[PDB]
Amino acid sequence: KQLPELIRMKRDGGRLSEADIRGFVAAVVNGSAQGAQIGAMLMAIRLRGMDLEETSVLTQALAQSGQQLEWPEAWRQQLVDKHSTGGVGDKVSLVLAPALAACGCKVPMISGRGLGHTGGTLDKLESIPGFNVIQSPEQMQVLLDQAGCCIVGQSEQLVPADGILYAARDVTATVDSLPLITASILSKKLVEGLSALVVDVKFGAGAVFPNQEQARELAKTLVGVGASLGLRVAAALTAMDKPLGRCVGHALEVEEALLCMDGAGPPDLRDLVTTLGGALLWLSGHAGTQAQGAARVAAALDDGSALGRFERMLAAQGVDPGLARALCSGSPAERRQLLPRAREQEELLAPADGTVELVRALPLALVLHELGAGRSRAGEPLRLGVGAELLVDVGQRLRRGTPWLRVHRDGPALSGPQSRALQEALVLSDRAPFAAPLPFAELVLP
Amino acid sequence: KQLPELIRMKRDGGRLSEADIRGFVAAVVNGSAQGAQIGAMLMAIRLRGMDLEETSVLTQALAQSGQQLEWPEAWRQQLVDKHSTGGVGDKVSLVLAPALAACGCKVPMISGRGLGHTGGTLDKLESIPGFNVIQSPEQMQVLLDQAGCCIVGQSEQLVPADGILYAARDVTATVDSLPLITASILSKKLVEGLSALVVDVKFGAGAVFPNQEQARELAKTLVGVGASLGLRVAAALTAMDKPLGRCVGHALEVEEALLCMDGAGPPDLRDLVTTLGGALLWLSGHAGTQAQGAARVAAALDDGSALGRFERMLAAQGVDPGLARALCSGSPAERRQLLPRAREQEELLAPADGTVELVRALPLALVLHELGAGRSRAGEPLRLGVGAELLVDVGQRLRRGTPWLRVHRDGPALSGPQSRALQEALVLSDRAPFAAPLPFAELVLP
Ligand SMILES: Cc1c[nH]c(=O)[nH]c1=O
Ligand SMILES: Cc1c[nH]c(=O)[nH]c1=O
Repeated sequence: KQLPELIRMKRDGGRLSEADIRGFVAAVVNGSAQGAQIGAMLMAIRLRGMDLEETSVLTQALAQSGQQLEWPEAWRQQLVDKHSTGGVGDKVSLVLAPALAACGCKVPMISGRGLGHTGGTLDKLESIPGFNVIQSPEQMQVLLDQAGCCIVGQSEQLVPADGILYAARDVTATVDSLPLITASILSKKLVEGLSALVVDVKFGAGAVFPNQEQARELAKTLVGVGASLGLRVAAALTAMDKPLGRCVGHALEVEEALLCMDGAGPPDLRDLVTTLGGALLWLSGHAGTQAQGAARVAAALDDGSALGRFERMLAAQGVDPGLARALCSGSPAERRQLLPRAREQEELLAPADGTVELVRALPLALVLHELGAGRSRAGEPLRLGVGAELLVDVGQRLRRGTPWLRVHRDGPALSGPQSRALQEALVLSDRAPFAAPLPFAELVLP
Repeated sequence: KQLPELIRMKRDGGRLSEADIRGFVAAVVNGSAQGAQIGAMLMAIRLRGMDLEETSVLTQALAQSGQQLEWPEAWRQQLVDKHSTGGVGDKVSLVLAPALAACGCKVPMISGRGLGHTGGTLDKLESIPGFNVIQSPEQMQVLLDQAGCCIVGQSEQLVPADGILYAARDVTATVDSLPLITASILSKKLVEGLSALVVDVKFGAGAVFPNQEQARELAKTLVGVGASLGLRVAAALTAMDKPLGRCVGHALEVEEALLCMDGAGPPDLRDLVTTLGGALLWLSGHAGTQAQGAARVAAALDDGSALGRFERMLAAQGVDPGLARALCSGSPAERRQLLPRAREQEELLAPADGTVELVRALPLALVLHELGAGRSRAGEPLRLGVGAELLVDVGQRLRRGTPWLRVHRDGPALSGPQSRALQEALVLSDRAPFAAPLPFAELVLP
């Protein structure tokens, strides 16, 4: 079947055969599938869905569209990874990859760019001058040899079909598809040759699933399809009454990740890194319990070894050694200097007295997207200095006129609608001040 | 709003504002809308639909995406056109444009290429060496001055937004959309500045919507939106289960068109040319009744004047004068020599005794599409010599082993599936032989 008939089948709510799916994926890889045919297929899938068998075949076809990664036998047990479905201000991966390398693991992370109103690890890393996200299978061997970790993107050799579709999904309103997400995440992790995978599936607005049960179905699908494809997968269901940490953006999130690797940073960020890291170390058999693993990851954050591994990864992936060292050993203020900065800053002030009940992630994601932190079309460059910093904690009592959000923007102003959208993100109440709740994190186990 | 937001709105079954539609159309024209975004919007519209107001605004936006055609005042009443929704083997337009010119009309026809499994007039004309379908607004003045007619394609000056979307729709299973068809047809006809339009909508196997109710609704929509936009439109709903005439393809359909302008050819082809031409002459006030108009058109087919006008149109649009003359004044055998020929021919024979009840148009269209008469991707060149000739009439009694279909192919030989698909197109029965019924033709008015 040529492309037009395959689209028509799915458009009508028909099931696509193994041959059909593999044919479409082949056409995507070789360029036969034109843009409009990719967008129409994606939308057909988004509106008409796929059953488990279709989803499973799509995952295999995307994985097999490039090369499978092979590693020394001695590494087989050390190979672990973590993936997120997406979360606003989630920079766990920047910290967790080098922290796990410091715990004697190997992390061959194939990651992703932005997707809808959620930022991607690859875009965050590109705020570091010279960082190269495109790395060959053999170069990835060297990186894992040098730093014990790497964070790379899809390319012509690695899951090229996911790269194409992901880039198109971002900008065509086809991100929030269960079969597409499953195939996208799992294809990348399948080619990595892992002993264990943890996938962090978050819910609550901002997220791909504003609802716990919805997200639960995705978590169970990821684990079920994962297992049927030979991979040891666990999911973590996570929720928050705020963005993760204080920084949303790209350069800003690198900065906060560096804070965490200093043994500092916000507690929620550290809690999630240690929780997910420890889950992984337990899952791969490197820790007796999740709690033992979490303490092991925490220790790596505290003794400079995670930071050390991160510096090695940066230099190994194209960052100038002098800059990588200057960035990692530098103070917060020196780091700000080395990374892209937005030309302008403004602070939003608290309209009244109140306890911060919540900082809504979604309105913040949407406004930052429009300011250059997201894409309206594929391949569009980002403004990596753009972002926002939360200046208050959830549960904190604050006075009126106290700054709660600093926005970093390249233009002269927030538009009225975006100024208003950001103001409505701040939820205040009469309640007594309380400790910032640590992220919800329930495991879905193999 | 930006495109992913526009696509998302339509994806969710939401209504797009006038501003939204115009923004999307603008983005298509200037290149801002990438292929994938065009495909996703088209599939969203295909699956979720548009209301009459949306459809009307989309028609206006496509019309206004290029130049409006202006003509001498003296031509205002002479300006007429006919458009089809599609029909396998429908070459009425190749004949009717010059025939109407011969009846003292002006026909500034903006037409189209192939669309799904149905061939387009512009691809048929391109089997004539040197024929240029791209003609500027001022060049069109010259053509109408020289031949009284022209057949041109969408370009950067003429309905560019339709050209883009039409080319995508062809290959993304988004052809059979009521709002997309209405907006596509009417936008082209609106810019021509016509005094009267006839749109030929078919139902039955040969049609875009074989279901009669779908076709009637499309006819009423075209007329209703047309009228509301200032255009005098009529529709002809014609049932047709078999291809029109005997030839399906491109070079082959030019050849059969030339037979009709010879005063010859098959009765169904001539009947439809005279029926639709006379409807038009009546509608524009050039004939007292449809029957008086049809006799007028028939006379132009009989005295060589339609053929004369067609030769002028060919030469004016780039065809070498010596070739145009040699083609028009030439015998059927000489014409075959001048136009592309497939390398190979094979005939399918009658499996038994029987009266031909029917030759199913759809299986024929689908097989010829696969042999190079159609596109699996936009901008793909066609094999213009490929096609098929019906060697029998419907209603004709035939013996077993008598050739009923001649297939002109460039590749190796018909496969098992396509050979079988063509054989099932021939419907035979025990009935007494009967006269080939002439096209059903019901006229829809505002
Ligand atoms: C939602 C999502 C997150 N991460 C991925 O790699 N793919 C996806 O589709
Ligand atoms: C079906 C169809 C026929 N002709 C056109 O110009 N557009 C269409 O969408």
